[PDB]
Amino acid sequence: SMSPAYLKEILEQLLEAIVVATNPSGRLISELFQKLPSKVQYPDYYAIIKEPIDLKTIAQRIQNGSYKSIHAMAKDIDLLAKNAKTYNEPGSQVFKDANSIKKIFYMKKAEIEHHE
Ligand SMILES: [Cl-]
Ligand SMILES: [Cl-]
Ligand SMILES: [Zn+2]
Ligand SMILES: [Zn+2]
Repeated sequence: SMSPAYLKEILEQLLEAIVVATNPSGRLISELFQKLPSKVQYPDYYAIIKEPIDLKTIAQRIQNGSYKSIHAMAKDIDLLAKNAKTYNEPGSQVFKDANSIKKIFYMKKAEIEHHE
């Protein structure tokens, strides 16, 4: 049973891996995932997406100690990606970036959990 302090460091490392990741273009994969869209300008989004989430919210949850396991953060990352892949058309760059974020997260998780 790792301490809350140890868990936090792990979660921070996972988030960092996501937010520093770049595409071949050099663009940050995380760019369009930092902040949810305006409720005023994009009301359709909130009618369609039942549980909105963004990277800012996930970061806040890490700081709040809201997550009691790496799994809980992982489920939020899954949701982050699922929502983008629900509201946005497949093949789109946002769709691709959603998957890339998951790939980065789970690769980093494995690196951390399996290193010996
Ligand atoms: Cl495993
Ligand atoms: Cl494992
Ligand atoms: Zn394992
Ligand atoms: Zn090692």
